[PDB]
Amino acid sequence: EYLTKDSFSYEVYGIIAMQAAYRDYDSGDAKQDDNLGGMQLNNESRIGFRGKKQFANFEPTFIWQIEGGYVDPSFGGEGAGLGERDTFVGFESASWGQVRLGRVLTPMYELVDWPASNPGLGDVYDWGGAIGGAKYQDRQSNTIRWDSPMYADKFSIDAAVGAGDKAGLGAGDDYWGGIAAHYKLGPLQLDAAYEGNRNIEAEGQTWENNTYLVGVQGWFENGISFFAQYKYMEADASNGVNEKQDAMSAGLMYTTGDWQYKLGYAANFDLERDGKTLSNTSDDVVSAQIMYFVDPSAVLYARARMNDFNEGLDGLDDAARWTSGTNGDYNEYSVGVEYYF
Amino acid sequence: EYLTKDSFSYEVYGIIAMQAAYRDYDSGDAKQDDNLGGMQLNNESRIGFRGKKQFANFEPTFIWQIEGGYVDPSFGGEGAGLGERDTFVGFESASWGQVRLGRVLTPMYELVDWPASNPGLGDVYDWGGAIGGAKYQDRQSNTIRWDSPMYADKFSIDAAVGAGDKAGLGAGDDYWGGIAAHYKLGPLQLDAAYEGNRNIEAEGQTWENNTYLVGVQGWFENGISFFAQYKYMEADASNGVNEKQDAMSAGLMYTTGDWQYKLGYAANFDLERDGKTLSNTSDDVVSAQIMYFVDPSAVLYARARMNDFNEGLDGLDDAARWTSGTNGDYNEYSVGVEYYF
Amino acid sequence: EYLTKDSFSYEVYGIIAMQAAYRDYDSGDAKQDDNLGGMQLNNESRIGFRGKKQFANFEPTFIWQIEGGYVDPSFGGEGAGLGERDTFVGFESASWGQVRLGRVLTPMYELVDWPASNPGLGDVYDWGGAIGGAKYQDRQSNTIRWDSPMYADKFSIDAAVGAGDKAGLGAGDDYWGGIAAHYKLGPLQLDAAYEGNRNIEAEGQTWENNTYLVGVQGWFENGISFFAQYKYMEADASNGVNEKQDAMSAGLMYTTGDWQYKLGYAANFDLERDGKTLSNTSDDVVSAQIMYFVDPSAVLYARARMNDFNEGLDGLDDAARWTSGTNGDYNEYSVGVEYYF
Repeated sequence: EYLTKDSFSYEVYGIIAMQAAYRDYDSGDAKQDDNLGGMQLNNESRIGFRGKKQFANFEPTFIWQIEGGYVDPSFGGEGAGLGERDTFVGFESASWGQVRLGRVLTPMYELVDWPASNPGLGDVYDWGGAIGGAKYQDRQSNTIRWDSPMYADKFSIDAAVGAGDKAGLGAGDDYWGGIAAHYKLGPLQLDAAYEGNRNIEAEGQTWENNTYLVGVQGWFENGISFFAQYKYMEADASNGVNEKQDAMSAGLMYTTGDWQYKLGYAANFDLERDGKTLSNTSDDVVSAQIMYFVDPSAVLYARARMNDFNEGLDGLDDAARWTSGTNGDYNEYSVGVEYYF
Repeated sequence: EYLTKDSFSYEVYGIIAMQAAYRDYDSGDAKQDDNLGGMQLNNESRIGFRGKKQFANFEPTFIWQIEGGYVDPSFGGEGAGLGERDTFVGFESASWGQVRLGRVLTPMYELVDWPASNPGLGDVYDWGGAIGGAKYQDRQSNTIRWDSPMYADKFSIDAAVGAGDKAGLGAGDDYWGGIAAHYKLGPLQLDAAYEGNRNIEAEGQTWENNTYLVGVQGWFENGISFFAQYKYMEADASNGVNEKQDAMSAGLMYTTGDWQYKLGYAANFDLERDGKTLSNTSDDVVSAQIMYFVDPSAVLYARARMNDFNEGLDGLDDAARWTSGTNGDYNEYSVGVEYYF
Repeated sequence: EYLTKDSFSYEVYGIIAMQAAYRDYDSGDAKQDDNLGGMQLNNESRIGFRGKKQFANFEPTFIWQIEGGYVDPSFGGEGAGLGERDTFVGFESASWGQVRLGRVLTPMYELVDWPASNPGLGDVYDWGGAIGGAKYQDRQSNTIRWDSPMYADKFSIDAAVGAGDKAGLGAGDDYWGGIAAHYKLGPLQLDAAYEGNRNIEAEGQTWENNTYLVGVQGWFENGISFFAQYKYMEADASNGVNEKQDAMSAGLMYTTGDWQYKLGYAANFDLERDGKTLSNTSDDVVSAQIMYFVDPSAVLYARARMNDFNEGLDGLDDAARWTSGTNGDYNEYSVGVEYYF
């Protein structure tokens, strides 16, 4: 009558995550600075569910997972639903790897975010950017996504296509596709990825976007580790207009006993529209962090960082293009905790 | 202190369900056709919770359940909450069956939807219809519902009443009740059901609605199976106006080893307002489907279907009445998967 | 190979709760009376998750929990998310007690609500009130909160500070802090609590608020129990204006075998603005209830009550201040059930 792991058809998994996070804004509205600014909590804890199933008439193993969103972020109300995060189904054989339908990370985004949005670099390197149309999607519903196996312990591919933000609501024909690749090499790992976005409606124009990324990551027998990337973003409006913007992000780490120190930098460079540059569309961030390996399963950290954002641009409709900078330059000290089970 | 089934006071249950689904619209706006049209995923996976409890001072066994909504449907955003689907409490004795309070299916709806909205027929036979007021509720909050036992292996009753869509928000005095019945007979099963809806506010008129259904269902020793129904809908405005509309839905099936083939048809007939018919308020759908019994616990399927919808009508306020047809005629090929645990 | 309690890193806990609840409104719009009025179900069931963790490098035990909102209340739509209720992380040592970051009850609110909003008294004693600004927060995101241990079996402190309703969305600089205290004494328990609220934006003024509470609670060897409180609320606008309002709430109980009878009363008194009283800003409620201890884990109850609310006031902008009375005087009979696991 007792239970085993085999009694259940699902696993609960969770990621408990809290960050007390103080911000000092410097947008040059003294008022706006206090709203945005100050301390908040940022609970990005969440729960999920997943399981396998060996169907009796299909050798590829069935897989499914349903992850809840963040329960009470900062700048946010409480509560969140099941499947705001990685929710999907799929299959897996050892020979061809796996494929997932639904709501996953794009293969481009998985690198933009990790390792290269950590820590605090997201504002600039993730959704920061001044480019038109859509540089890439991130987590996206309506996606199919192949993850190849590790070919001869070195080479891996992340391939995916899916529907757009609008089209998954039947309010557009926006689509996209993307591919990434990863080459393990001694202590290195080479990352390259791509993602084209088509029929994007924005500023009263249709946009095709293309984004390319190269980067590298190292882990060394002595405790030094690092990551670095260059991202390039093109885009083209249906009225002829071209835009270009490139960025980067870099991270240096020292690890020692139960500790890890981390400096990160990232930046988008001035933006080009039709050969002419747009002065002060630069963004950058510097960041620093101490982290403590408080349990095999958890970490504490303390963190400071500084965003200096762009001084703004119009989109193609003669009206301000929203950027991770429209709220304004801010800095931010935070302590936090994270627990995996 | 190992665990058993008896260690827990709840059960997690899930229904994992994914459907890649391509649509070709033919509304005669070329633009509108692309938005709506195209492929989308349709994750209707969800999770729930439920348990019994034998209260020491009450012989009837306590029952409760909380089912999450669909996590990332088509034409929809991601995420969903606990108790968007069948959420309730109740009790049960073998002599009188069970009763449930909260959010359940109406006894009418349980038949409209099953078997007779499957497969793809829902657009027409479920929420499709041109009639005024409210034909029936479906899943409804604020409901009490009795499910009688199987009297002498043949006769069963589904009985229920509850509050309206408005009244459960304290913005109305809408109410309703409904009853169904089921008679098992050799290889057949006779279904009849009813549902009256009162004080419904709509088109600046209060409406009383009455809807009646008869149908049948057969399973044969040789692998043929089928279902058929006629649904009749009356409604009456508080300004005198009458409306009538009838429908039907039929399903033929062949099953064989691990396979099941399925043709379905359904249709609402032109609508009558005060004796005069409204030409082209007809809707129909034809649908076909192969399904494969991929595990005791799961099925794969492939499916095609064609909706031809009504060409539109006004409500009693001289302004378009919304119908499952306002977006327009479309067809749709889909593959999907479904897993129960 | 089997599982134990120690196999999991989380616990599922739930509170299943249903209340059929009929209301007869008497606002003197005959229409309004029916909308609001009538029966509804009130499912306040919900689910949560929580767990401890003994980090290898930190003696204080890690604690976390994530509680879902109410699944289908009355006057409400269905569904709710994970972490609409008490969601947090924290730590605990026996010497200093515990601390929690996130979304918790304020230390003031925990007493306002319990024991002194039960049963039905909430309308008047919880969010009822006519005072300006914000008397107190209740459940609040972005809060840190210390719960001291029980010092020498008598003395306990609940201390907390957090951000405002706006500021947790970066749309304000509202903050607050609060402290309660509890002295066990023979069969009594003395409660006192406090909560100041700062920079509250409302009626085109900034408000500082201060709210003070004293109360008492008794349990007697013979089956009688009771509670009582007096709550005092000051507030001060940034345009000079002062307001004052005091309230109370009292509860008498007899318990016997498996039964408990309960009379409750509560009331807010007329409100003072700048020394002058606002006639008929009084609110009160009387309530009665029988409850049956149907299982170690659950209760049934039946309940009647009567709210007589204020006849209305303006805020400082010459426009109606919302109160738990704007909808109007109502009474209400209800039966319900509650199950803990």
